[PDB]
Amino acid sequence: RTDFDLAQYLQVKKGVVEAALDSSLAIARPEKIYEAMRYSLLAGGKRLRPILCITACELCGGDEALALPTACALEMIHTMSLIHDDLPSMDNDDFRRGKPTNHKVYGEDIAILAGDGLLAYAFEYVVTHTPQADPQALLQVIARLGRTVGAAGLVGGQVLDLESEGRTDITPETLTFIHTHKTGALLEASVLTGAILAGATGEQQQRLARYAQNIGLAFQVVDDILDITAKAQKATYPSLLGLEASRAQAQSLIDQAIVALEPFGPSAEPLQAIAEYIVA
Amino acid sequence: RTDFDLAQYLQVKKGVVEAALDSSLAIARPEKIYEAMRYSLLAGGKRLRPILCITACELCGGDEALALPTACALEMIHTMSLIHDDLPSMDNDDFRRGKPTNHKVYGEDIAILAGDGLLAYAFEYVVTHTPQADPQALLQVIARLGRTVGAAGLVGGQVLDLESEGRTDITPETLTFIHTHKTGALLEASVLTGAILAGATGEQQQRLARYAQNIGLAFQVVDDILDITAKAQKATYPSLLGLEASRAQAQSLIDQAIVALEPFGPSAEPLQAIAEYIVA
Ligand SMILES: C=C(C)CCOP(=O)(O)OP(=O)(O)O
Ligand SMILES: C=C(C)CCOP(=O)(O)OP(=O)(O)O
Ligand SMILES: [Cl-]
Ligand SMILES: [Cl-]
Ligand SMILES: [Mg+2]
Ligand SMILES: [Mg+2]
Ligand SMILES: [Mg+2]
Ligand SMILES: [Mg+2]
Ligand SMILES: [Mg+2]
Ligand SMILES: [Mg+2]
Ligand SMILES: [Mg+2]
Ligand SMILES: [Mg+2]
Repeated sequence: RTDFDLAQYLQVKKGVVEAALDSSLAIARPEKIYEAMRYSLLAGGKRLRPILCITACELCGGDEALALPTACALEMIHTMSLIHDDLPSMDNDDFRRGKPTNHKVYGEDIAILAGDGLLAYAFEYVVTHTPQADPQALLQVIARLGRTVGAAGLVGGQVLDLESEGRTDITPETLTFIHTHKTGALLEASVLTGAILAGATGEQQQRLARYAQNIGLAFQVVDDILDITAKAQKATYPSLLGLEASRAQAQSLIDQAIVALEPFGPSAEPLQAIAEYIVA
Repeated sequence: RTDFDLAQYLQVKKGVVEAALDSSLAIARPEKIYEAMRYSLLAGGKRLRPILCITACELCGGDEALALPTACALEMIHTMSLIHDDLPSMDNDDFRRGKPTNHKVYGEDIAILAGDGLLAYAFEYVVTHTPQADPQALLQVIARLGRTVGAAGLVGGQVLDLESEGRTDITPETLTFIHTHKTGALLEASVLTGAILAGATGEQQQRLARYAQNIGLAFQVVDDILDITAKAQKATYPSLLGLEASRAQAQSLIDQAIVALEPFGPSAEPLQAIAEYIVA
């Protein structure tokens, strides 16, 4: 094969990642916590975040071997956030991607604990499996991951989302504020941890952060568009802006994400193709 | 003052720690997650783990400035484990150290998320606030903390404890297995992260790990002794061994913890005094 095909590029990275994730949890005593963690971690899905991490690392002159442990850690973090999000105390989903939810399968106590275990393991895994990284770079990755997950990132976003339920004062700005924390921080971490591992400059990181923020929002706008075209109220992009402006804003976010990476040269084409996919 | 007094030694370290913890969480948007985290982190208590970390770091030729960020991270981890332990899905305690429990005060959703935030912040805080550490040492601390919290440590211990409820086959060995994960891993991490920061040898670390494991078990034996002298059934040390053997085993654990540190010379006296306290 001589030409770039996104579907096949992703297929190959998804396989490498799902093999690494499988490897990463050898069942030990107590077997149940490993069964519960494996249930959610190996449940499949797009594996976008690890793939973004590997992709951004390669973009910046790193390789898959350097990025794969961080890539896994990002998926462990993503999975923990899903396990916790599904809980009766939160969304109370009985199903996820056509499969029953962790707490329905093992109980709420085990689900809460499998989430905690995956978050812990993320940090252990990055350090124990990346001895070839520059130590100052790995520590910057650890700092970034801790910042991404907590009050200033993902957990901050979950609280901002809870605070939005049954309110009549949500604006496009406050909805964007929710999404930039809830999902944007982890997408940004996914491309910036890859770049940081490869030794990327502050200037290169700022472009990747713009890309990541814009693809994150674009995903959430398109999602809202698909919802409205297909529990207290919650305002969405189309409910606040109308469908015409929602659609133009999604296109414009994807355009700015693609332009943001143009100065990396053709090495950026895979990340640009991921952005285009969101609006195809 | 010319002589060592444990009560005053602890008072001084507890003050430095509670000031650092207070400092570590400046309220920002969304204020609620910072209020919820601060509620549990600043609720007081013995601050044993941070104090052990600072103490073991000083024992090994480090200082309080080197250890304080890790010391805080250990208390953040401890607090997260308490917030999660108290949840309706777990122990369902409405109170803790005479104060209402995080989920009663903010809700289960916020409590779950404040726990996640504190666990995340632990890792961020260690890296961002310890630039003077040797980078390979800090990464070993991060690895140790991730390993301590997860399936092989604290979360493993919580699952082993859940698995013990209403069983008739618990032995002193299986009760010890629960406690070495549930509390022993984090006490061990508390003295080993301090020692690792100060550049301690593998040989010195092994003595500190023996000390930490023995003071951890001694605490749990004495606790069971005090319970039985003062929900499905749960076997305890006195219910399995009798009170005479329980008491001899607590004394013997404390003796082995003190002997384990004798080869450090008099620098070990503070850690030895902490051990003696457990049985006084
Ligand atoms: C923080 C994250 C990404 C957890 C899932 O958030 P959502 O609430 O958007 O997910 P669904 O329940 O809609 O699947
Ligand atoms: C893992 C830890 C240390 C959480 C508290 O455990 P416990 O179940 O022993 O604590 P209490 O509810 O008895 O306070
Ligand atoms: Cl460039
Ligand atoms: Cl020595
Ligand atoms: Mg949800
Ligand atoms: Mg959900
Ligand atoms: Mg939406
Ligand atoms: Mg181009
Ligand atoms: Mg308990
Ligand atoms: Mg409890
Ligand atoms: Mg007990
Ligand atoms: Mg002595």
